[PDB]
Amino acid sequence: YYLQVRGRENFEILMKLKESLELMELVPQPLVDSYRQQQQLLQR
Amino acid sequence: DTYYLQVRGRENFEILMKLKESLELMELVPQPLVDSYRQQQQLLQ
Amino acid sequence: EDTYYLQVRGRENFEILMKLKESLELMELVPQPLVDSYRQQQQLL
Amino acid sequence: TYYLQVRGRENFEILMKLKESLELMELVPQPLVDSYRQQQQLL
Repeated sequence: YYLQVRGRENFEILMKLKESLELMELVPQPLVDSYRQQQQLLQR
Repeated sequence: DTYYLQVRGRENFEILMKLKESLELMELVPQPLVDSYRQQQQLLQ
Repeated sequence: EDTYYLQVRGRENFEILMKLKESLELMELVPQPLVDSYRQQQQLL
Repeated sequence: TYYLQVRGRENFEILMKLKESLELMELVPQPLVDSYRQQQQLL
C-alpha cells in the first residue's frame, strides 16, 4: 500500500514506524511470544 | 512539502494511516492549546 | 475516554511514542468541521 | 524504562502495537536489518 503525508518530521516518524512494523516480522515467534508474556506483567 | 511512503501488510497500512491522520490533524490545533496541553502532561508523566 | 498506562524501554522509543500519544490526544481538540474538510481532502489526495 | 499515560482504548492499542514493533526491532540481527534496508533501496 502507498501513503502520502504532509510534513518532513511526520514523514520521518512514519518511516521509522513502517520499518519497525516490517522488521519485527523477522523476529522468531518464540521471542515475540516471550516479549508479549513480559507485557502482561507491565500493562493491563 | 508532501512525502510518499510504501508499506507491506494491510494491518501495517491501517495503523500507519491512523497515525498519519493524527499527525496531520494535530497541525490544525491552534498553538495555544498545544502549549497548555503539554504543560499539563508534565504532572502525568 | 479511559486512562491507560504503558511502559517503554529506550529513550528514543519513548520519545517517538510520546509524539504519537500527543498527536492522538490533540486531534480531539480540532473542531469537527476542520476534521471533515481534512477527510474530504484526503479522499482526493 | 519510561512510562506514559494515554486517554482512550483505541489509542492505547495503537501505541501498544508500535511499542511492540519498536522494542522487538532491536532483536533483529544487524546484518538482517542492513539487508532489509538494502532491499528498500534496491527495490
